[PDB]
Amino acid sequence: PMPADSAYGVVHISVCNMRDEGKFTSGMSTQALLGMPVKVLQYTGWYEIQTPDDYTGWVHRMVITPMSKEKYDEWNRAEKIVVTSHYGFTYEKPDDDSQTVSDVVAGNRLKWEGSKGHFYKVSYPDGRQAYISRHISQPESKWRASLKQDAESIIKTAYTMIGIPYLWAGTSSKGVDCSGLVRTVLFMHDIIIPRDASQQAYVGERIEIAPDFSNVQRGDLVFFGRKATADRKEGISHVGIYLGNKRFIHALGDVHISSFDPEDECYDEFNTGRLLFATRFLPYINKEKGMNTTDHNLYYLHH
Amino acid sequence: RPMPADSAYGVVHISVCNMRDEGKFTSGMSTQALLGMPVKVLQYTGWYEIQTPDDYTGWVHRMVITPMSKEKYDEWNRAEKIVVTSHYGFTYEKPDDDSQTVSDVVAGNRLKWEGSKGHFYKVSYPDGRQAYISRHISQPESKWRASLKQDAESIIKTAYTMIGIPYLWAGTSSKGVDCSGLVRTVLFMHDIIIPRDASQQAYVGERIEIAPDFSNVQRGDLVFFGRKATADRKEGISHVGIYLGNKRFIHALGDVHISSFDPEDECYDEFNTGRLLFATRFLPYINKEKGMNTTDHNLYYLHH
Ligand SMILES: [Cl-]
Ligand SMILES: [Cl-]
Ligand SMILES: [Cl-]
Ligand SMILES: [Cl-]
Repeated sequence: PMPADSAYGVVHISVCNMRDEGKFTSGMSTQALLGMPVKVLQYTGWYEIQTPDDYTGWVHRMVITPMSKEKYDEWNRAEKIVVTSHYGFTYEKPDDDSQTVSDVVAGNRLKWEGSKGHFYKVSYPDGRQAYISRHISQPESKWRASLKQDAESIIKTAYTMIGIPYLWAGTSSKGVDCSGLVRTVLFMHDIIIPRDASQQAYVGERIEIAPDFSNVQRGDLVFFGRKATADRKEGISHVGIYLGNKRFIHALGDVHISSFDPEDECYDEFNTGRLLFATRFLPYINKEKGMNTTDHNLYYLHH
Repeated sequence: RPMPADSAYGVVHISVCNMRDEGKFTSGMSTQALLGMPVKVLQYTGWYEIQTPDDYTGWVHRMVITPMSKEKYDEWNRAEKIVVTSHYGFTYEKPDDDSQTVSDVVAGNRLKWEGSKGHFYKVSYPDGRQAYISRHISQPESKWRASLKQDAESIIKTAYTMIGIPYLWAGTSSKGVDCSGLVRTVLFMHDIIIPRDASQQAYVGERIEIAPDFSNVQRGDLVFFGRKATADRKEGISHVGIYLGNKRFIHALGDVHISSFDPEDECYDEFNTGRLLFATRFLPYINKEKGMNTTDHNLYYLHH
């Protein structure tokens, strides 16, 4: 049903806000990043789009660049500059005292157009030209080659997000919700998993937590909610990343460390009482439906 | 009914908090408040209903504000602050930007000044966390107040540093702004507070009936858009921008960008030009009219 020239799109602002309906007065459901490819499902004045995690939501028409399959594939083939710092800006000139073009957040990706001084020349999906510092970003080839995707590397990135505010449906370094924290940290390591905590709970290996937590490893996810009964199936309401020694990092009010041990000052009584199970998912990236890297994700590739 | 004395007041203790229509995440965001900002606590249901220094009300989760007695609130407000002047940054556990971070910060954040070390200021949060913040992204409140420029040129200079920042409905920080939130974010970096909604900003300051050639509109005036008044219906305000002169204006729509009323300009905005209603001159009337003030003249920041 979508015309051929607008069946695809690329986000062209640092962070766009996908909503339940095509209006600002509807709840935000997730967020997409600068340079991210999307499928365009419908147009009503707003676009209904589908992100590479298969999540759907609505955005204002001015935040995405609609494209033909040919132009979309061309965008995806071009080597990117990947933003690696949480926050920064792009500039009109290779000088950070020059006029800015936009803010950027980690995970943003722009087309690499060249180099001048300490900057990379970049272009936006809409056609804007800018310069970005080599100290906050790096070429996609270089970045992919040095990428670490182990539990220790992912936990190191999670600690750089401590104190960042909680934001319902937040999916960027600007602000995150419980499942959005997991997604933001993983995207900085080129990984995509399902958006909702209820869907993250059923990917990877389910771990039945031992009373002393001896079978839970660093990098496992911990899930919270309503325990299953004979009459009702379990309900997932929250998620965190396990750090070992009965501690976990999560987003609640802000990103912070909590504990299942009442000796710890950061003991979280409410969530300890609602702990259901853990999941081991990092060994199964690109080995199970819904868990992949962007160079294995069909939204980023011709098909 | 008033709150218990120990929770009648509060201070935001995260960089940006998200105030909603109701005490639940599945209600729309209405505005945002910043780290160190004093608030009045109206009720508690598991969430707090709070009132910010622009008299706007909204709901926040209990974990993002520090509730206080009037005595502790006045003590927080009296303490000289470190004012964050850069759009984005972080605080650290040590006076070293390679050390563990405590939180992100945004411009307009204010923390209690606790000393100095190397290139850092020692600071404390309303909840009690201690950190270090670079002198290159922040400054002591006394020095900041003394060097502050609140003229149209200085305010436009700040607005240009926000170009390309995303639009966010109810966005009221450097992270993302709506049309009226852009005006408020830029003004707060100049110590100024005006009403939150575009429909309330439209009726403060002097109303300017725009001349066809825009010869009576000045840089720093606000431009308002919406539905023109008819004999049966009063005007409706739907959008706002900041006038830059030469028939150009800066506004938040999709992102922060410059648009023009002139069809000869590359950035001509046909839709918004057709719905332009009037302008307002408000910068001469700060602290001279209800709803427009500076934080050292705002009663939420002072004992009363
Ligand atoms: Cl929120
Ligand atoms: Cl829970
Ligand atoms: Cl929005
Ligand atoms: Cl309009």
